Amino acid sequence: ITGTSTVGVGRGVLGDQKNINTTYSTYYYLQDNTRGDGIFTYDAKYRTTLPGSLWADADNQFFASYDAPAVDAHYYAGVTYDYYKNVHNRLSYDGNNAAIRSSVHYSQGYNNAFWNGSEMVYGDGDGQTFIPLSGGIDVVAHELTHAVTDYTAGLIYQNESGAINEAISDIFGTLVEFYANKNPDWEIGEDVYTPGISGDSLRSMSDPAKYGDPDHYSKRYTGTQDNGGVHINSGIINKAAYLISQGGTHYGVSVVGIGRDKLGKIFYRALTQYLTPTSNFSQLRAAAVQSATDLYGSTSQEVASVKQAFDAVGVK
Ligand SMILES: [Ca+2]
Ligand SMILES: [Ca+2]
Ligand SMILES: [Ca+2]
Ligand SMILES: [Ca+2]
Ligand SMILES: [Zn+2]
Repeated sequence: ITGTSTVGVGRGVLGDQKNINTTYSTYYYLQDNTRGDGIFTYDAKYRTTLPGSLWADADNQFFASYDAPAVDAHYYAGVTYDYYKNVHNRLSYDGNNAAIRSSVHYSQGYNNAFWNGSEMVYGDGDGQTFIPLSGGIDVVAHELTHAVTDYTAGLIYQNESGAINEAISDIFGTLVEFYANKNPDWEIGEDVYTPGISGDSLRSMSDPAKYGDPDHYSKRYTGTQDNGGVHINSGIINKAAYLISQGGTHYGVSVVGIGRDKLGKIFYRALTQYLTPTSNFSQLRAAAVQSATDLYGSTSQEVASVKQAFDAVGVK
């Protein structure tokens, strides 16, 4: 839309009030012109036709309950853009400030959110298993990191490469959540998952076995469901990432943590420099060891911790 940049205010899914970048042109639209080629949020109006209508509002105040999911989708896309720009020097997901588009209110009672190859799509949840999925900043950054991966390594979505694909989205989703310092933790989707049960989440990176996911390579799922375990086997990489960052002793292997910031720099470098569409876990380990070597030297503690972590989850 062509018009004047301005700032509106509203409430997100969790009831918190925030300012959002809007555009004025007769109506106020959810169009943020301050980042790259723009961040645009659309109303899919409970249908599955995409993208829907660019979100238009008469007075620039978004406090209706129908507005909530749009406010957070729009706002957390901006935060994820900022993270990648300020921390990794990457401008949008293609690296050239591509516009970021999201539709909310997709379908009815839809207990998911996803990057479809061209834009973000968020269901509102059935209200029991989930509440509107854009209320979770780690969900938003997880799915937007699939667009980064698609433009760089290109990890195919099945078997070990898909498991790496998923782990990379959980890692940067978590790092964005720490960057915005929004009650950060190492769990995924806890702000929007089961509104009636406190303390749980979809997955855990610090202890994947809590929800039944493998935390060691000898426990990996080898059948065919979930495209060969892409959501299940990512627990092995998630546990490795958690140990590189935070340290700990895992199946008797001790790892000295080197922190979140170094974890993000090693994995971002591995992702954009060394991973390919068919990389498998062993090649991820080699990419992460080469990245840490590039940045910190082959005899650094950083390199030694990347090795211990992968040894602890059984990946050689
Ligand atoms: Ca309004
Ligand atoms: Ca959290
Ligand atoms: Ca989280
Ligand atoms: Ca819950
Ligand atoms: Zn994913």
